[PDB]
Amino acid sequence: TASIDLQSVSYTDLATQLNDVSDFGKMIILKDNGFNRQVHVSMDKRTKIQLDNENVRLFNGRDKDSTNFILGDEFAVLRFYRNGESISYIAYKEAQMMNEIAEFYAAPFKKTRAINEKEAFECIYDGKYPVSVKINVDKAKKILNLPECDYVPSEPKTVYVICLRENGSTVYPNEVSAQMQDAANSVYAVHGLKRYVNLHFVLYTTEYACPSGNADEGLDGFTASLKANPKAEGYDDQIYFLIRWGTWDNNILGISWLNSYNVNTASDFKASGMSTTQLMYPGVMAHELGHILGANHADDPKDLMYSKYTGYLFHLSEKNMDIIAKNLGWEIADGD
Amino acid sequence: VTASIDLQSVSYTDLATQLNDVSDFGKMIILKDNGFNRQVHVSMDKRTKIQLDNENVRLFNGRDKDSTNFILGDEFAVLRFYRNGESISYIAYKEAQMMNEIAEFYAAPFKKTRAINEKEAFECIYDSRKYPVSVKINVDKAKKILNLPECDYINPSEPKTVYVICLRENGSTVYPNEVSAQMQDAANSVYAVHGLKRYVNLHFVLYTTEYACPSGNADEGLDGFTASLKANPKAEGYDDQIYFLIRWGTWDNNILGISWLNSYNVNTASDFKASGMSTTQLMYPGVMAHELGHILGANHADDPKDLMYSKYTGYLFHLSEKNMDIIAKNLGWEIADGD
Ligand SMILES: C[C@@H]1CCc2cc(F)cc3c(=O)c(C(=O)O)cn1c23
Ligand SMILES: C[C@@H]1CCc2cc(F)cc3c(=O)c(C(=O)O)cn1c23
Ligand SMILES: C[C@@H]1CCc2cc(F)cc3c(=O)c(C(=O)O)cn1c23
Ligand SMILES: C[C@@H]1CCc2cc(F)cc3c(=O)c(C(=O)O)cn1c23
Ligand code: PRO
Ligand code: PRO
Ligand code: PRO
Ligand code: PRO
Ligand SMILES: [Cl-]
Ligand SMILES: [Cl-]
Ligand SMILES: [Zn+2]
Repeated sequence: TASIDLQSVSYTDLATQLNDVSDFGKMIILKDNGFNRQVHVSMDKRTKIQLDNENVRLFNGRDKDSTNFILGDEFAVLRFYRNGESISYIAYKEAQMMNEIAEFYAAPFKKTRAINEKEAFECIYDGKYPVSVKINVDKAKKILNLPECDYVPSEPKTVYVICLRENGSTVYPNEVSAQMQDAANSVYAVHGLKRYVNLHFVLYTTEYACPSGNADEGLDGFTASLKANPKAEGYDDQIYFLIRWGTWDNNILGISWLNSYNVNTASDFKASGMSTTQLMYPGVMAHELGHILGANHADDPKDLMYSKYTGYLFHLSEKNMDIIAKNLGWEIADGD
Repeated sequence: VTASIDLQSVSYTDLATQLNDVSDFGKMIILKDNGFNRQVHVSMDKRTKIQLDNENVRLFNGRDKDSTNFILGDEFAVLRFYRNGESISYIAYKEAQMMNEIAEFYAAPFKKTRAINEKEAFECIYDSRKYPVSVKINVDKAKKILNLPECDYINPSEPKTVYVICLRENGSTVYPNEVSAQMQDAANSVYAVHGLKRYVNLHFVLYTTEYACPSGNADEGLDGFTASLKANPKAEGYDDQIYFLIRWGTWDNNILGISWLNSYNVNTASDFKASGMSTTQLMYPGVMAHELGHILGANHADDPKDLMYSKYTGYLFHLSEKNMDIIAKNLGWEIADGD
């Protein structure tokens, strides 16, 4: 009976429905031009997120629903798939911020003028100012013709993922949260790893900025900045990401220290990386987190760890899944 | 190695980073101050939900022997604990402008009446390494320093979700730390009785209403409020929930609140009958809990330490077995179910 109308979905519509999701879950109907999708929504109790101390909650549908939600005080996201394409509904609470976000996402499409712009990008009203935006990331990338971007314990162990907003960079909370949600879900999807780890993401600003466009030099400087940062004292065994909106030289989406995190030996800020957070490249943080957990490049073009950027968000390599799970305390005898 | 909160410099960031680290299994946190120490086992309150104008507010509990509660929103944090029978709150707002405004708001009643030991009742807390990072208020000591007038009252497999819809009266200003403290105390007064968390989970929401009491009279004010709910198009389909009109202040004759007695039953709730009005000011904790008590059928108790005592006392729990049975039965409980 509860429902979300995709022709007029606002922050208030998403917040009132998601805030009613109790421990037992709730059925919510997604309604789109007379066609409906019933989703069983549950609170994500494994991942915690703060962005500059602002609490962000995640929600999951069933496996067959391929639907996830994000909810903060300032914004809400609905993300699902249609013909394998990623579709996001992004809604900001404040009128000024929603207007700014709608202009930010509309601007690239105004440079070009595609006849099918509505299916890739659309401002949603309900009607002078928009209440949300709809973006089909797969369709948007083909219209914009962007450059080709390249690359058992009784309680689970809490692992912090400390994300640091690069000096001078602007990141958008819906985009950063989507990267974090996809990264955490890429780990829990492997060998029942929610039994071993619960990921806690935090976002702060750092004084560090990459000294050039080079990703390799940038990561050397970032890891060195962590060792000299007085705020990071006592946290050398956590996972770190330098984040920005943009990419590095040669359209590199991110970079990280391979096989640098193990639950028993983590130290000296070794488990560090850098990642873009822009909406058009989902799964970059997930790919770099996989690399930090020991995953190598995979040969399946549908693998999250494929050498080229693909848009796929899950580990498919059995060798990588075993390496990642073993680094988080799992053993074959434990099962899935 | 044990996590700790230094009450001589406690800020919003200190409280948020500690409370955001509380997982499903709980966490030990040491509360420290000059001549004071308390180890508390903190847990997330998974029974109560709160939105204030759609802003999510989370509650945290200590063990019964810890006598400690917390509140955490994106904009503010509260630590409240009892020490030598006195309620002490540490209130910290995230934004510097809002923290400065809140510190001035709480300091203003004291500046008029300069008492010798004002520090034990009210104190602006500053960072150790200048604007305040939090305020400390001992309500019991504050009442003895201030010349306040005597405010009183008029002489299942899954729990059921019950919404408590609080409406900010037109022309009133309420503070989020104050409203949340009233809601937390009200919900905890219910769960403390007959294991009622098995039957009900309270979900508080706060919106603004166009309604304003036509006079200072509480009886007339409640008549108008219940009538405004029946005429409110936003309330259509929600006549079986619980409602409160809230303000900062009090009504005529220093009346703290008012409500329709025995107006909520999980099986027959309807026509906006389960409605009341409540002050939310910090100096009168438990007013919403007392009015929610009346709506659930609790009568005046004779013990001066009961939440339901006819006069305002500051106590936050039902002690009357007769009232506890009436309240629990109205929420679906039976004696055979046990506690
Ligand atoms: C989830 C839905 C919309 C938001 C909402 C706000 C509120 F104050 C009360 C209710 C509410 O009472 C409800 C229900 O059917 O029990 C459903 N919702 C509510
Ligand atoms: C103390 C907290 C966790 C560790 C940490 C690592 C780091 F590199 C930067 C920060 C950091 O910047 C921060 C802050 O409040 O701004 C808090 N932490 C940091
Ligand atoms: C709860 C405490 C202070 C806040 C905090 C921020 C953060 F980014 C990382 C940690 C953190 O890693 C930690 C720990 O010991 O595991 C404790 N805290 C952290
Ligand atoms: C729809 C939601 C729950 C029911 C409700 C009762 C009421 F008396 C006032 C409001 C109400 O004012 C409101 C809002 O968004 O402003 C939402 N709800 C209300
Ligand atoms: O979510 C809402 O209700 C408003 C409408 C536009 C921006 N935010
Ligand atoms: O909580 C904090 O970190 C800051 C300090 C004063 C205002 N808020
Ligand atoms: O305080 C009361 O009301 C109950 C009645 C008997 C003694 N205790
Ligand atoms: O009045 C009551 O019910 C509690 C229990 C016995 C005495 N006081
Ligand atoms: Cl104290
Ligand atoms: Cl103890
Ligand atoms: Zn009374």
